This record gives sequence, C-alpha cells and structure tokens, in this order.
Amino acid sequence: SLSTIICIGMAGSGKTTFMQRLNSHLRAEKTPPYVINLDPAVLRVPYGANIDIRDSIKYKKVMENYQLGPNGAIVTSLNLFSTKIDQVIRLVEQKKDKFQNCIIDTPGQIECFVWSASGAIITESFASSFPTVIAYIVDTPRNSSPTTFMSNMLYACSILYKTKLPMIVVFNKTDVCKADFAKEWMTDFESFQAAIKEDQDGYMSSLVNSMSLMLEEFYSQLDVVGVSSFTGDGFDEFMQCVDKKVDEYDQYYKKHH
Amino acid sequence: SLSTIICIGMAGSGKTTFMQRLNSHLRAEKTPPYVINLDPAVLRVPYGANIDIRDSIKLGPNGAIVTSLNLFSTKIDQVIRLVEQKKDKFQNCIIDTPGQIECFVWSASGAIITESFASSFPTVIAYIVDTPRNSSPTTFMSNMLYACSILYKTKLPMIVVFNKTDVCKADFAKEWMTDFESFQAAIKEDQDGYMSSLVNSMSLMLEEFYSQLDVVGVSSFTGDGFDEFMQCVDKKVDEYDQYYKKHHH
Ligand SMILES: Nc1nc2c(ncn2[C@@H]2O[C@H](COP(=O)(O)OP(=O)(O)O)[C@@H](O)[C@H]2O)c(=O)[nH]1
Ligand SMILES: Nc1nc2c(ncn2[C@@H]2O[C@H](COP(=O)(O)OP(=O)(O)O)[C@@H](O)[C@H]2O)c(=O)[nH]1
Ligand SMILES: [Mg+2]
Ligand SMILES: [Mg+2]
Repeated sequence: SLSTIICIGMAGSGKTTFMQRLNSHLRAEKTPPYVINLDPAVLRVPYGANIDIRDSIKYKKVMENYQLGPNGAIVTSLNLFSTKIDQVIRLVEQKKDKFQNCIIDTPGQIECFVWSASGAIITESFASSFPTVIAYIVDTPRNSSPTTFMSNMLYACSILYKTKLPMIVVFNKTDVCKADFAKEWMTDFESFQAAIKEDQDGYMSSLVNSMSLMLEEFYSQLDVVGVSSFTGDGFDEFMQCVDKKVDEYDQYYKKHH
Repeated sequence: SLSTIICIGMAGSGKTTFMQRLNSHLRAEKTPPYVINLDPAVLRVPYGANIDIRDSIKLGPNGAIVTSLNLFSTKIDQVIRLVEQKKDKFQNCIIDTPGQIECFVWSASGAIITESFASSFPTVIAYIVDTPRNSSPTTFMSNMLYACSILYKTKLPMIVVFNKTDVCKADFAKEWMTDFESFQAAIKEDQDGYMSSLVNSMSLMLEEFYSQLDVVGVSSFTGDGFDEFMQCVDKKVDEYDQYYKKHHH
C-alpha cells in the first residue's frame, strides 16, 4: 500500500529541509513515513532515518580507499549501496502496510543520483516495487531570472524523461520568495514570453516562442506546489499532489517498470 | 532504397536556402532528390518541388499554417505511395517545412506527416541552426534543449546543422558540444551564479544528448560543408535501420 516519494533537486534547493518538514507533517497527520537517506556526504541528518547510506558506507573512507574526489566518492558510495538494493526493497516491502509513505533524501548534487548507473538502478528498483513519485525541489529565490527558470525547467524535463516517473515540481522557500511568478510563467505562457523579451534580447524571445508549444506539453504533465520547508506552508497541498501522482502512476506509469 | 531528410529549424535559420543548396549539391552528384515543400505560406520556392503543399491548398498566421497542414495530412497515404513509387529512382526525398518550427512538430498533422515518412522510409531530421544568432552561451543552450525535445518528440535520428558559416564559423559550437568545460567557462564568464551551477549538473545530461547527434557546419550560400552533411546522412540512415526502425509502424 505504501508509495515512495524521492526528493531530487539542485544542491542547496532544500531537499533535506523539505524532508525534515514533510516528515514532521506526516507524523502530525498520524501517518509517519519510512525514512531513507541516500546522501553519503551529509554530516548530520536533522530527522530520524530508518535506512541511512552512511551506516553501511563511511564516505570519508571511500574517498581515501578509492582515491577519488567529492563526486566520485558520492557515486562510489551509491554503487556500494546499490549492491544491497534487493535487501533494501524487501525491507521496505515488509513495512509496506505499516507506513503510508516511504520518503527518500538524495545526494546534494542532482547528477550524482540521476545520471549515475547506481542511482538509476536504485530509482528503478523503487519504481518497480511501489508507486514512486519524484518531488523535484526548486530553489525559488534563485530562479527569478526567466532564463535561469527555464534552464531549470528543461533540466526537470530531462529528469522526468530519464526516470519515467511522475513529477511534482516543488517551489521551495516561499517564505523568502513567493512562487506566484513561476506558477504564472507555467500557466500563462505569454507572461513568460513577456518576461523573456524584457530581460533578454531578440533571438531568445523567438526561441522561447517555438518552445512555447513544447514547454506547454511539459508543464501539463507536472503537478506544481509552493512550499516553505521552514514554516510548513503548502505541505497539505503537496500531499494532495502526491495522492494524485500515485493515481496517475497506477494508470500511466506502472507499465514502464 | 530512398531515404528522407526533413529540414527543421527556427524561422530564418535557412531551411529553404539549405534545401536549395542541398538540391543543387545532390544534382551535381548525379543523384537528384525528390523534393517536397510543406510551407504553405512561402511566396516563391527557389527550387523545383515535386510536391508542393501550396498546390492543393491556397485566425492568423500559425492557425492558417496548421490548417493547411491538416488539409494536406488528409492526403498523406497518397503522398507516401507517390514517394514509394519513386523510391528506386531517387536517392533521397528532401522536405522543407513551415517557417515556424512548432507549426510542424507540435501540431497533430505535422506529427502525422513525420510519422508517415518515418514509418515508410529511413528518415533523418536536419535540425538547422542559425549560427550567427547563437553566440550567446544561454541562447545556444536553449536552442540545444529545443533540439533535444524535438529529438525525443520525433524519435528520429538528428543531424545538427550549423548554417551560415560564411558569416559565422561553427568552431565555437562544436567546441562547446565536444569539450564541455569550455561551455562551462563561457557560461561562467557570460552569466552569474545560479546559471553556472545549473549548467554543471546538466553537463552529464547534455553530454548524453550530444552523443546522439551528428554535427556539421555548412554555408548554404557557398555549398561548403554539404559533402560532410551527406556523410552524416548516410551514417544516420545506417543507425536508423538498427536503432530507430523499431519505433515506427
Ligand atoms: N528560507 C528557507 N530556507 C531554506 C528552506 N529550505 C532549505 N533552506 C535553506 O537552504 C539551505 C540548503 O538546504 P538543504 O536542506 O541542506 O538543501 P539540499 O542540499 O538540497 O539537501 C539550508 O541552509 C536551508 O536552511 C525553506 O523552506 N526556506
Ligand atoms: N550568409 C548566409 N546566409 C544565409 C544562409 N542560409 C540562409 N541565409 C540567409 O538567411 C535567410 C534564410 O531564410 P530561409 O532560408 O527562408 O529560412 P527559413 O524560414 O528557415 O526557410 C535569408 O535572409 C538568407 O539570405 C547561409 O548559408 N549563409
Ligand atoms: Mg541536504
Ligand atoms: Mg522557407
């Protein structure tokens, strides 16, 4: 019965803080999740994790023993973990009627998780055993430039395609910067064309014009919410987007896994 | 035996000029193509077309274009059969499209037309890039994302064609696609902060996109680069057989 929520997003966008607040929110609803941390580099985890990659794998140690830098040691830790993925999935399976959701925190860097073989295997394993939803975390205060916003959205699209999972775009940190502008840009594309024309010269506008149709087709697939992981604002709405995406998953997405 | 080349690109990038030069180049190689024009809005066509959408077909701009495409797509079976009849008399079928790219690949009728050709012949997308306009790293990247979305939408092999190299050489772009750290450097210099950060993660994603493409620089004015383009076409026809034919029935 359990569904899996995988938090994915740019470093510093708030994945871990979002995870903490989601956890407290679900517990307050008397539906505490099963919590997994897959960031091997993190120093302390500000919530209780049921499975922590750092337990089986000592991140500094893999750095030293394998002689690689940050990105390498993160991906190596993920490889080692992915070795035990069958066991992990079975563990979650045992708990699948005791917990409404399994929620998963990922490495800080998005590409360490979705463009590594091992991260893709981990994701595929979860997708193949439970309804699984990608919560794509957006650092809202940093995406006010229309070109930055659009690049970020193209990236989310590529992730949507790569993972073949339903996506919820989560504009985080609304306590600093509200997400109205972005919702509008995704809803009324002529506003985005206006922002682009003002901000950027010429060809961009024209480019963005054709992309209007393409982007609209992307945005229709998404669910979209604004949250503050500091205040807990918007999380009820996120969980509604989760239930919707679990439904869609059943119909549309289950066939791909 | 014939393969189909569909020219797709931003308005003004040179699709029609590229078609003219490709036509003359192929005729010079004693392998004249079967020529199709699918731009209903064009005033004169600077080459001889075997099938012109304007013949059968005489809101606003994009509405009328898409409507013309609908009407045309009604006769797509006939069109395909016509090309099929000629498939051993012509080495290639080359296709010019509406000025606006979304009129053709994000309309139902344009998608049907493309699917029909993909289902009957090896079909390759020549994605035409207006090189002088894509010197800004962000503009270039947006354009490339767009090409990627097209690659996915059409499920066809893609050749990125940096056109107008007589005005602006395509070295910089080839470099950006080949050596990604150079692109990161161009972005860091040109743009602040979050965009650079963005472009870092995308490095892996974009590398995966670029590895699928073939890439050529041409001048449709001088004919420079077209031999190379046709080599890319042959390569893509091979790939099409193996990898792509399974996605089209
Ligand atoms: N104002 C505000 N700051 C946030 C929020 N979420 C995260 N942050 C801050 O952004 C930084 C990165 O957060 P973190 O949870 O570590 O992001 P992660 O790298 O994606 O896992 C931290 O200093 C957070 O306190 C939020 O909802 N509101
Ligand atoms: N220098 C140069 N200019 C070109 C080339 N190809 C096209 N052009 C110019 O760019 C425009 C081409 O428009 P066109 O071929 O109709 O683009 P379309 O809308 O995609 O069909 C014209 O102004 C041409 O003079 C080229 O290879 N070199
Ligand atoms: Mg974190
Ligand atoms: Mg034209």
